[PDB]
Amino acid sequence: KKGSFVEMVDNLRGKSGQGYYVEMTVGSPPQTLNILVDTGSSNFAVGAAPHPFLHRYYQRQLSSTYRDLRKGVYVPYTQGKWEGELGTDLVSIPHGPNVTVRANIAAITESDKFFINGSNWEGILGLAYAEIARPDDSLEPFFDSLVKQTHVPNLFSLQLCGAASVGGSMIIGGIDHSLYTGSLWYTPIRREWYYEVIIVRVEINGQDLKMDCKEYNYDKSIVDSGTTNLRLPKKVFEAAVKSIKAASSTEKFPDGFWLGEQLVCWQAGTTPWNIFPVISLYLMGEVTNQSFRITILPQQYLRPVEDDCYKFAISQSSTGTVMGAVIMEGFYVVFDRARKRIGFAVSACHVHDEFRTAAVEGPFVTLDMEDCGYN
Ligand SMILES: CO[C@H](C)C(=O)N[C@@H](Cc1cccc(-c2nccs2)c1)[C@H](O)CN[C@H]1CC2(CCC2)Oc2ncc(CC(C)(C)C)cc21
Repeated sequence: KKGSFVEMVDNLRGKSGQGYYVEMTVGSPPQTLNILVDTGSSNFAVGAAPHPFLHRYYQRQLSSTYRDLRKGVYVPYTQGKWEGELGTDLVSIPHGPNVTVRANIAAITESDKFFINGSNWEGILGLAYAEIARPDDSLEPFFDSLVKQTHVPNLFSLQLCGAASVGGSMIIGGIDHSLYTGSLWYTPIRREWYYEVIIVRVEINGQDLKMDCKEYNYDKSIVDSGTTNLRLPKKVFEAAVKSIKAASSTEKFPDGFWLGEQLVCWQAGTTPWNIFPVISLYLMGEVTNQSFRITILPQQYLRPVEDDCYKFAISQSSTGTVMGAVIMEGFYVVFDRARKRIGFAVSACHVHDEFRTAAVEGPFVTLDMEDCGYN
């Protein structure tokens, strides 16, 4: 094992809609577990007690390197939650860098709507910053430990691929140039808590929504591999849905389809992709008055579920914009913590369309970009 980037290519798996996971080991001797990759939280936590949905769990008693921190912890996500006991142990990523680190681990003893029946993961790796860690920001997140204890550079990249089985790559400590095409375009990380960014403009089929750009970032915009959907603030959501409805009005949809509560189905291979618009999100750039855009295909926001059946993967939010897994899919996303920026490029595993392509394009000029941030 060398820790070379090729060794990390294709190291992610998942079941559709159930999250992307990476293989990790905890303890001595090493206990193998599959771990959800979550850029939207900052705690490393594993099942540590039997649960109807867990096929295996962390057995602290069998680890000679386990150290109790004698402190309890709970984490409330949007719907799911867990509580457990804090400890430290030795952690490796088999298809990752050739290193072992001692990291904080929350041993989950009780949970509510957290684990998923048949997901094949037993834990969560929160890759965001200490500021949002529980119980508080003194609990050092895994990636901070990794960088502090080793020579692994302070960055990682994610290539989330489509299809049902899903796959992808987490390149730890760098950028693998075989995984994307064209140029990487970078947006600043506004604040190190969530991976917070600033959207400066939104277009749907080349037509500007013409909203006050503050609305796009009310009350924040984040990049979150642990959230499935594109989530949009109420006002933006309504404008977007009105526009997508009108673009696709030649077709008949249930009312609860647009709410994400119903499926729409078409005769296998007759999905009318052309009637659903592309969405362009413009992100603040690296230089003065400069931005770039990422363009989202309808194949990203109509999520296939088991004729071809789809859920609407844009949902209303009262907690800000979330660029979830459906947005990240078909892009190569670089979380360059070292230079406080997030990079985007067209992925090698790009989502196909007959006549359109997901794109990352620039430079664009955009005045008063700082006004777009919510305060
Ligand atoms: C299900 O997705 C919902 C939106 C979700 O809560 N996902 C989790 C991670 C997680 C946890 C459990 C299961 C999953 C998945 N299920 C299916 C696929 S992934 C994912 C993800 O961490 C959410 N990130 C933000 C997403 C937001 C919305 C804006 C911030 O809400 C959150 N609220 C609380 C937390 C936990 C904190 C950091 C406060 C301790 C985080 C977040």
